[PDB]
Amino acid sequence: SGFRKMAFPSGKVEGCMVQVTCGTTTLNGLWLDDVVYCPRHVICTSEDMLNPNYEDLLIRKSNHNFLVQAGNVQLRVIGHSMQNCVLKLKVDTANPKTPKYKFVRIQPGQTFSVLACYNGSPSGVYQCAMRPNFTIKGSFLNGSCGSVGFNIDYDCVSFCYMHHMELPTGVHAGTDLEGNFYGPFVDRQTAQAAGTDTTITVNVLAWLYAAVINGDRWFLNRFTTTLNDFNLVAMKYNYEPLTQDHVDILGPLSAQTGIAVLDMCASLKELLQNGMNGRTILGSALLEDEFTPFDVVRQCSGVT
Amino acid sequence: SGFRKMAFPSGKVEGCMVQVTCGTTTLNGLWLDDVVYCPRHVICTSEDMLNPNYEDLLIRKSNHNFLVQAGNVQLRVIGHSMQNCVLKLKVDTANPKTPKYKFVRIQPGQTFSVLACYNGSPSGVYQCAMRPNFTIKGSFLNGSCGSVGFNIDYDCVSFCYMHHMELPTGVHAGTDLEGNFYGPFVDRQTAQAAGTDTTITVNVLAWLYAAVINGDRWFLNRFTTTLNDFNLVAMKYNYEPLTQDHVDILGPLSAQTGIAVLDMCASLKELLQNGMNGRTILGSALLEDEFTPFDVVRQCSGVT
Ligand SMILES: CS(=O)(=O)NCCc1ccccc1
Ligand SMILES: CS(=O)(=O)NCCc1ccccc1
Ligand SMILES: [Cl-]
Ligand SMILES: [Cl-]
Repeated sequence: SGFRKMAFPSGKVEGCMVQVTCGTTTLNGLWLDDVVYCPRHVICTSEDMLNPNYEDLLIRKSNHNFLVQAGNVQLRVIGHSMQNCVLKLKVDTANPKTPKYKFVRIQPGQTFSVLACYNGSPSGVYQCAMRPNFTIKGSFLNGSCGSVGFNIDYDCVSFCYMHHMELPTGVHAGTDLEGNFYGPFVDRQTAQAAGTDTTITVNVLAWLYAAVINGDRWFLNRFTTTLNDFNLVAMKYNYEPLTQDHVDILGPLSAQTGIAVLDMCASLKELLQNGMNGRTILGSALLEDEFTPFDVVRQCSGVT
Repeated sequence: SGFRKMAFPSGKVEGCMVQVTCGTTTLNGLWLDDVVYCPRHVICTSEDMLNPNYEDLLIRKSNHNFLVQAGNVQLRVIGHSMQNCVLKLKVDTANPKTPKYKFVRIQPGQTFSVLACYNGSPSGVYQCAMRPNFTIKGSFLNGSCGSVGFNIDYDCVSFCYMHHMELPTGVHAGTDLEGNFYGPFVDRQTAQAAGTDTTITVNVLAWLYAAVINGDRWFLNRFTTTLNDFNLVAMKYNYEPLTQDHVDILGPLSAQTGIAVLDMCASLKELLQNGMNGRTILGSALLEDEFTPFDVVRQCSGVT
């Protein structure tokens, strides 16, 4: 029993982290097979970051300008290319610790683990969601750029995020491993406001299911609702609209607890309209939205 | 910027997890050098768990009865001994992935990471505190026994916890790696109630410091207090008493933010007496107590 915000075991990713230095700028890179991936702004001075033309800056950079250190050992750079907002540095040595991996672009609402790194060395691991405004709420200090987000299916690491940026509001923006920003963000020291950080409704519902399973029952009410009625309340409370695709995904949690999805929606509706009245659910005083239905099934079944 | 509940990178510990089977019971063991550590109740049937005499049960167990599997490879058991509530199985092969390690008995209020494991395979990592009643609030299903809690100082893993038990209230009890239970708990299927789960005051204060650093300011008030006045309010709210040792430990956070510890105490006092009024601090609607002062310094400075 018990339900915790849980990250993937990070070992497989720890084995991929390197330090990348280009001039005076040091950040992290991801070493998979014989390629190091890092944010392209490794080539920039803080002065370059105002209006950087990256192709122009990269003309002044050769293979030997990129310093790649894995542990306390230098890697030989034998090729470099820009892909979107990432540099792919080819090195003359395959990472002997390359796990099975995929690059995946996630959707808003999807959760992933972050291995926070400084100088190619892991400091910590935490669980995040891609927010509906394509920001993440991370923990990232200077030097943390190139720290990655990932999911693991048994032995295959799916890399979904690389850290590039803090917005002036202190939320985080980054790319997939093809170097494509989540959301409208660009890697420039310029005005970039996030949109509405709405609540991930399907995730709240999953976590209410996790609560019931784990014995937190008090919020269960006498009501049901419809998707249309629930969505009117969702809109008012800056909750993402619930679709039948979300209902479908919650099916296994519904089946276990014998609580129909629409009934759990009616209990969420009452929680939105009446608040917690100083009560807690799985040790939270607010409705948690960084557990997917898949996360809840995984944790409550014990997949490894 | 940003402040997250962060676990230690788990790789070094993942390299130590094995499966231990004794008869029909499978749980996890920790393989350090040429010793496997596991909960002694590996020898028990659920029928044995009612009033187990462990020395008597262990007479019916030889080296070959303990099945130790590291990955998909069997280890040869060449010796076994009971230490308190743990079995130490000597194996004929040092764990080639043994990190630098210490066994440490932590105090209530101290935080640690848990690598949740099933059949010797890691499922997840999360951050816990030893509660003042010597329980932890974990995420542990059947098969998770022998999952360990740890801190890391650079390259040295300090092992502080091994998982043994769920209490009927669904909170968790276990041992240090010398097999000594935290708190009064025993490894028996019997009546065991936890005491008062008080709030770890020094940890709340640290997290209020983390909040200020990260730009959450709204709760800062116009008041100060004394340890004696604060402690009267603490008592009423089932907060641990604050000592001058706690004040001393918060010194570095006080110095950074130029907020005297007693001033932060006065702001905590007002939060206890007036509530959050529907507001949040570092995305929490309640006062978080699972960050130590050391955790806050580590995360806010970026130790690796
Ligand atoms: C090259 S640096 O040392 O000055 N750091 C870059 C951080 C940054 C990334 C994207 C946009 C704004 C800033
Ligand atoms: C030996 S088992 O399969 O039945 N599981 C033991 C779990 C347990 C541990 C301590 C006290 C009560 C129960
Ligand atoms: Cl950086
Ligand atoms: Cl178990």
